[PDB]
Amino acid sequence: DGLRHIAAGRPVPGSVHSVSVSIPDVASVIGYESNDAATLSRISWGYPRFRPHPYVVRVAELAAREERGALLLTRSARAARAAAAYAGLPPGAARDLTLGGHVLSGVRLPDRGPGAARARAHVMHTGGHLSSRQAEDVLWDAGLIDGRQVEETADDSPARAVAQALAGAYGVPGPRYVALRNSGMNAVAAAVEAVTEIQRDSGRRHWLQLGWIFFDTMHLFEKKVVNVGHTTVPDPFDLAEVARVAAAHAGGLAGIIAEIPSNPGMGVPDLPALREIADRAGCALVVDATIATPHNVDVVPYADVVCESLTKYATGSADVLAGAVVVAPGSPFAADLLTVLPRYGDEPYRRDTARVAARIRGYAERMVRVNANALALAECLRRHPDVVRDTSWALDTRSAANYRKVARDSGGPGGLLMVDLEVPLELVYDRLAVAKGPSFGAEFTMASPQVFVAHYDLLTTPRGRAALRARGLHRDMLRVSVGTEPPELIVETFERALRP
Ligand SMILES: Cc1ncc(COP(=O)(O)O)c(/C=C/C(=O)C(=O)O)c1O
Ligand SMILES: [Mg+2]
Repeated sequence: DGLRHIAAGRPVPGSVHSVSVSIPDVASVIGYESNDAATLSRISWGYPRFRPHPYVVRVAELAAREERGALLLTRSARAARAAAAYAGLPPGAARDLTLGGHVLSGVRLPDRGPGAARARAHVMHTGGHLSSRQAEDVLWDAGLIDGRQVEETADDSPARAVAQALAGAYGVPGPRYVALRNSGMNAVAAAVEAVTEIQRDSGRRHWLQLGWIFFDTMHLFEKKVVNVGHTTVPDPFDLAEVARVAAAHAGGLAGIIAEIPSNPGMGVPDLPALREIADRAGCALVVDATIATPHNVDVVPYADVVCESLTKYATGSADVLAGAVVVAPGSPFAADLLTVLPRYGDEPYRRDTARVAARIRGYAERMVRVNANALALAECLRRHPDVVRDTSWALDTRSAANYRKVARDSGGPGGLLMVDLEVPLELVYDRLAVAKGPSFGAEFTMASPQVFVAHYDLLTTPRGRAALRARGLHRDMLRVSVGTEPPELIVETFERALRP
């Protein structure tokens, strides 16, 4: 059902648990990111870490009714306590409530002050939110909704099933080396917190962020959600600069965090070189391989910890959030990581895990088709030099050599292409017949106006645009996430949107 125009504001793919929404023209994107009230009434849905799901809102309203006067619901009491502490709220702000036979955890937020915004930021950047499947079960058990979303799940020991599938994909001995977390960000935060804890005793409290990477991961460090010092090395290819910054912090580096490729710039770092730097520094190397997938790259040999957002291609359904932390068995940190990791983050609600278990069965087959489609579309984009200025991806001239160092023999580039346009985004995006909106990694082709999603605030002024320019980004860019449709149909769809 891909490659069609979807009416503005419709949840995408359509399930109650949809993580995306149709935002099909730039005017609507601007209205959505600027919180224009008319746009938000027409397009009220959103990615569940960014716009609270209606069932979560309703559960929060009803749980608060039993002082009635804002309540931020979380995945766990642990997550609520962490958000309250980060926000500077009293410990009593974190509370356990009840509704429909269920225990709920959340933080009571103050009306005034910055505490409300900080608590929401903590839950958001760490992926510690209550899921829509859990809220749906609360409401259904309480008799407050008629029915539940019908969907395929694999309910027999789903966490073991998912962990075993990922152990095979990453090439680790078994599920003991794979921890499931509430979302990709919950996995990243758990990995960073675990490494930080293990490294604290030796005086290592500083992190190096390699390049510009996914915005929530950057916020974890910039906003001190993880209480560490950090330095960003803006050029992920500049290994001499990485070594210079590491030398400045010699004996003091807890870890280096990197992405392969990076979101959304698509830069591929040199993981074998980073491993040697990390070894010399005595620090851990944490790699987020979401965009490549373990079916395309073999990065466990070079990383101490690998993280993945299973929300994306691992499921291909755009309807469940989950994350994975994979511990490298040969890492010197491996034993301490397996001891310490259970203290950080939260496993997903089991019904979410059961959805992952059903959807992950087709991961390898999905990536075969996705890879072929990305290759076909990349050649198409090169053939439109009057409209497409640049395309950044794993096999471009910047990244191909580094990608080849870790690519599997059958491995392809994954599904993402970051398209830099010579024309205003409107002239391509508005007419493009794909699902347009947040997230990526579905079996239908998607596109995101990703600089608006990540950095709307910086797009709004000359100095903000100069800052984005320094990162290689500007307004008129489209992040394409290819699905599994026939390649000729994807190519034709883009040809029609690229021509005048
Ligand atoms: C590399 C990488 N690592 C971690 C995450 C967080 O996953 P979740 O916590 O499951 O949301 C993302 C998510 C990216 C988007 O949501 C998007 O860019 O549309 C990512 O690209
Ligand atoms: Mg460029």
